[PDB]
Amino acid sequence: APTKEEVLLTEIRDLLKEQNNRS
Amino acid sequence: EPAAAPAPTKEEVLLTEIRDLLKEQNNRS
Amino acid sequence: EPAAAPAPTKEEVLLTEIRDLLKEQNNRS
Amino acid sequence: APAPTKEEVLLTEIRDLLKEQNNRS
Amino acid sequence: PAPTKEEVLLTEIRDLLKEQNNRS
Repeated sequence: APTKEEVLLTEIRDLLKEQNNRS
Repeated sequence: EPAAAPAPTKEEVLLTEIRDLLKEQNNRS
Repeated sequence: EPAAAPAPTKEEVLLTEIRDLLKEQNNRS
Repeated sequence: APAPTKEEVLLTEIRDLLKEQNNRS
Repeated sequence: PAPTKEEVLLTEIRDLLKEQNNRS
């Protein structure tokens, strides 16, 4: 399984992608 | 033999807070 | 006072700074 | 260089995204 | 005592966020 840390970093990456897309 | 569900890493707790802040920021708009 | 934890890792310090910056920006925006 | 860790790859992408934001703001 | 790649990246991320806050 991926680590909790990898999953959280993936979420963070995705949230920043979404910020950049909506700006 | 050690704990099966030990406390998460300090890294994990901080990344959680960072995640929460970015998500809340997004949720404002 | 609460006990002072063992010395934080460089990772922890940087992540805490990042958290602080995001909190600051959320608060003033 | 040796293969990057999964965390390094993600942090690099996060860096890249923030740099893009900086350039675009 | 060389920095780790993780440290190098987190330092840049921190600096970019400081810049964002300053320019906002």
